[PDB]
Amino acid sequence: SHPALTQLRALRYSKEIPALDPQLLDWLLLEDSMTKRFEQQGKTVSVTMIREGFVEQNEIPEELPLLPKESRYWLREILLSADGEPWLAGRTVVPVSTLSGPELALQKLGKTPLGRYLFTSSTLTRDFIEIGRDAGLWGRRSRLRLSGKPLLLTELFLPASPLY
Repeated sequence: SHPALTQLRALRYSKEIPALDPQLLDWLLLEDSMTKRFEQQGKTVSVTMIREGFVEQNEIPEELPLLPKESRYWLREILLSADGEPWLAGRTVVPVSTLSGPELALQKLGKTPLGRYLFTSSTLTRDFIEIGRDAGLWGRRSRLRLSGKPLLLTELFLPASPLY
């Protein structure tokens, strides 16, 4: 798709959280998407849609080992901008079994940027977070649970983002 997503997918992720400045850790460990924290930088946050649709296991090689093995998944890749400047690339993989109740909205976000603020009646927990780095750029990979149901979220922080 877009080179930022190719880069994101190839980062070598692990559960090692490096000994970074506390503010950088706070950014990387946030238990939510970056949408509202990026807005708090005094910016309007928007989504550039790179790809969205139902896919088979063959299109989620990175996420499959981390999710239930089933027939279909919703795959969403975006670039997230702040006042029109790209700050992050995001790739979300949602097993179709997770699409129930309020979580059905995960396949209907369109250009609405993901965040806990969209799920006012759902608990959000994180099974684990992995961190990776490539060409000076930090990325992270999380298995999240919304009302107990899994989804995979991988994010790459682009050069203009506030982490740098």
